[PDB]
Amino acid sequence: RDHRKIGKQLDLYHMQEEAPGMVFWHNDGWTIFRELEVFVRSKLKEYQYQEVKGPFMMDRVLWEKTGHWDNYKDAMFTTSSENREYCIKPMNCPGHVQIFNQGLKSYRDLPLRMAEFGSCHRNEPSGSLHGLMRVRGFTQDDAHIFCTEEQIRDEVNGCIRLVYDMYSTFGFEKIVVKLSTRPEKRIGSDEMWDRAEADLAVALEENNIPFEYQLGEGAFYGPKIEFTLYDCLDRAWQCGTVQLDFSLPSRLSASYVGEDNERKVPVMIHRAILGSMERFIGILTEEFAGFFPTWLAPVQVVIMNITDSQSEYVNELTQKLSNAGIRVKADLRNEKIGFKIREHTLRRVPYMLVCGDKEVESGKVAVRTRRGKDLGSMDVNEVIEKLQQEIRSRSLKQLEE
Amino acid sequence: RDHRKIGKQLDLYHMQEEAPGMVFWHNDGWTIFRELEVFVRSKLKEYQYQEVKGPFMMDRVLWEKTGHWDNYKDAMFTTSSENREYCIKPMNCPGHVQIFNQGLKSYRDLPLRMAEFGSCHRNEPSGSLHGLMRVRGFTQDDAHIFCTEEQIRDEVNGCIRLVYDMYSTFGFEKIVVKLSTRPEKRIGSDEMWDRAEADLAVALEENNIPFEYQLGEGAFYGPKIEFTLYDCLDRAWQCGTVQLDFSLPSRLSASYVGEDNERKVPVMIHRAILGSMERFIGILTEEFAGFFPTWLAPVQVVIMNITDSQSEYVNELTQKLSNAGIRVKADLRNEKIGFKIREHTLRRVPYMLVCGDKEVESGKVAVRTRRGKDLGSMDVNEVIEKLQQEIRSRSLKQLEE
Ligand SMILES: C[C@@H](O)[C@H](N)C(=O)NS(=O)(=O)OC[C@H]1O[C@@H](n2cnc3c(N)ncnc32)[C@H](O)[C@@H]1O
Ligand SMILES: C[C@@H](O)[C@H](N)C(=O)NS(=O)(=O)OC[C@H]1O[C@@H](n2cnc3c(N)ncnc32)[C@H](O)[C@@H]1O
Ligand SMILES: [Zn+2]
Ligand SMILES: [Zn+2]
Repeated sequence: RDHRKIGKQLDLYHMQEEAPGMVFWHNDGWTIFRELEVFVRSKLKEYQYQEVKGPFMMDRVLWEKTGHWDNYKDAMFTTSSENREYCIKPMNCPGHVQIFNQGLKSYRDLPLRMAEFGSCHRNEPSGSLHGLMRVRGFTQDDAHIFCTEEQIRDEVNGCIRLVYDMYSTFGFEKIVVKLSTRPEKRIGSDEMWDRAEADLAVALEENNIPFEYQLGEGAFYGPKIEFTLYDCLDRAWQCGTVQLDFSLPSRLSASYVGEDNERKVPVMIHRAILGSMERFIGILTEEFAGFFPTWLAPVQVVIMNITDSQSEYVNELTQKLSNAGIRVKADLRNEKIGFKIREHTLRRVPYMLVCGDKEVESGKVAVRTRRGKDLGSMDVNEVIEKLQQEIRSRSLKQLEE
Repeated sequence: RDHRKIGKQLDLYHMQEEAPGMVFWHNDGWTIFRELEVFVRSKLKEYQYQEVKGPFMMDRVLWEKTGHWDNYKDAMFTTSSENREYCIKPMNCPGHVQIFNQGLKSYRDLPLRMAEFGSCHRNEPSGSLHGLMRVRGFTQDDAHIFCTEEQIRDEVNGCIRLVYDMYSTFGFEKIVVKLSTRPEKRIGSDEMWDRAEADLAVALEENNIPFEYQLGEGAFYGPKIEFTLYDCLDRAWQCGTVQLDFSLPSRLSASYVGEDNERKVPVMIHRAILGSMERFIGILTEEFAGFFPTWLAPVQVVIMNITDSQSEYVNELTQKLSNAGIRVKADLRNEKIGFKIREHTLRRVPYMLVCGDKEVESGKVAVRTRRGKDLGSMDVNEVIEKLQQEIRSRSLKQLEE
């Protein structure tokens, strides 16, 4: 169930030697990506996350202040303009702090949850690249929560709930979790690390989450919980993650007015639920073997004619399903119906509607599924409602299965 | 009237020295950006376009092949990795051709309209930067149409119609059209330029569009129709653009199987309707002086109490409007109602619902607008239906105005 082969077969994306680890999302792959963004946005609205967009690059001075220049230099791409040096962002956190720093903040504004579908670039060693799982340019479903020390428990709990809730939609209910502790190269005192590692360990146990400690694998700025999903070859991939940061806000001069009217430095929780769109889509492609649930399917329905005689009927139904919000395409090619059906079956199109003369003068449609099931003759409005229901509920199963 | 001042007043975005010409989109500005994307996508669907996403950078060798290295060198940011040089993309076209090049193409696949909200970076001289109008990082509502020479007329006409179609939503009264011809530094033969310039002029005449020439300002790869919009100081800004390219496809080895079964090179039409999201938002901000039509307004409705006595009611109404899909916020502060109305008017919030004891008992709301108008008491569901209609129709006007 190699996602790279499936990606080619379903025309989802491609990569080239001229852009190692740089993904070209084709129309169908991009549709999946966009549906995942819609899903993430829907889930975050529930938590009142703001959504922002930060700059693609920032001055070297900024990255020196955060600690990235000294602890993350090899992974960063650099460029220049007018003798000024810039780093293309490998993370979205610094930009989020810059936004937080605009306008006086008070304890009343916390917790402040700031999300971004942030494009990150990291100069990963070429030999470590692997399909969509490890690339050089990727988009994270990122967010940073600015809060008080007393709010850490609840905010970390909120991130954890988000992970399990969102993962359950895809059928993932068996997650291997790691707590990666202080790395050799790091910022912050040992006292700070003791406190942060403890906070995360307690959060995991309070949630009855079995986890394994992982020596020296934390971020340079804080310990991290890793939510692990496996690929077809049983290789572990870090997808969701939660990190506790007591260093970056101070380094970037972030503060707020406490209730005691004194200036305080907020705590920052970093988290990505899916991880990156690229990696998560890679995992989903292998998990479903290309049979994406209807809500995620690039093309949900294909309508085919037998001969040019049903073309008009097919075009009418196509526009009708399209107006109903279904991703539909008409296949009016001069090919045998069995040839068309095989093609769309291989493309994993959830539903196929066949229209012969009988369907045209009946006003109905013959329905088939990509699993080869013959659903017989159905009413057009009936198929539309059933599809809309399957889509709205983001169901893992198709009609009658 | 200046978008930079209005942007600050509405907390839409900010810029700073560590990222010259790079926008930090705050929640409210990003909301506008996202609504424009939804709008464009609605039109892309209607006009039959695929939507893709290309990589942020590619090998400098590819940019040499396209002619960008010799004709667009100063504008490109460069970076490197493992002994190889890369250019951060200043345009989305080469990436689209790489996608087109994947999989054998037939004349039956044309015209192939490929759109992308493409993030471009150009090393614009710092002295030339201006708010959101001229930045170094921006997102184009770009697309490239691959077609046959016989399809040029219909495809260019389609782009022109799309421009006026989309622009009518905003009610622009001043749109100056320019036909920018062959520049000093260019690729392609003089005969090719003669044909391309003539094709664009004929398209403009066929659509009854008066225009003026702009000698020597075409792209290095082809002539351009420019749809010019103006800011509050009546300064001209190129927004929409349609360009005809007979050079890039060949340079990047693009081809398709013709009807005669012979290999043919497709013509490529480049076009952006809004231009860049950044520049377009700058223009809209000045055009409306911050009074964004309700569908674009960051916050569409603010519900306010008088005393904490109506807080529960206000919270219930805010949840109800939120569930109805309206961008609503509650203002429960212990501030004079006159001050609250003043503040949200400064923020250009379309509608303000005032809730005193009478409203709580009646189950209604007192409606006011940012234009200072009193719409009186209204039923909550009535307000919801009217706002949803104003939003769905992307109407330029508010209730009773
Ligand atoms: C969570 C963020 O706020 C934090 N700054 C951060 O970047 N954490 S991270 O470095 O662990 O990255 C977050 C997620 O991005 C994904 N990711 C990281 N590197 C890559 C890569 N090279 N290719 C694909 N996905 C990646 C992983 O799923 C990872 O869990
Ligand atoms: C239309 C594209 O396919 C074509 N390759 C292209 O890039 N044309 S362009 O160079 O004229 O740019 C398209 C639009 O982007 C916008 N744009 C260009 N440069 C900037 C900039 N520095 N800041 C903001 N918007 C810009 C303008 O509205 C312009 O009309
Ligand atoms: Zn982070
Ligand atoms: Zn182009």
